[PDB]
Amino acid sequence: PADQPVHNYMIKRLDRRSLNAAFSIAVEALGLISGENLDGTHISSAMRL
Amino acid sequence: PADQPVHNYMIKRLDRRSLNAAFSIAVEALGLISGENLDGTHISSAMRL
Repeated sequence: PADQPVHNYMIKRLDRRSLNAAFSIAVEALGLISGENLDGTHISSAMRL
Repeated sequence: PADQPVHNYMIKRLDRRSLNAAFSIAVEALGLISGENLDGTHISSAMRL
C-alpha cells in the first residue's frame, strides 16, 4: 500500500545570555567632571580637561 | 537448403506496469469544502480557506 504525504510541525525555544562590562571612575574625577572643585584657577581648567 | 529454418524475426511482447499513490483527506475538511457544515460567521469562512 502506497504512502500518503506526511506533514511535520516543530517548535524550538530561545536561550538567554548577557554581556557584562565594568567601568570605573576615581574619587577625584567625580569632583572635577561634576563641577564643584573648579574655580577661577587656570590649573583647575587643565585638570578638568 | 530448401528447408524451414529461415527465421530472423524473433518476437517482442509488451508488459504492463502501473503506479499508485494515496491522497487521504480528513472528514472535517470536505464538510467545509462542500459548505455543508458551514455558517455565515467570519470564523467558518476563514477555516474554509
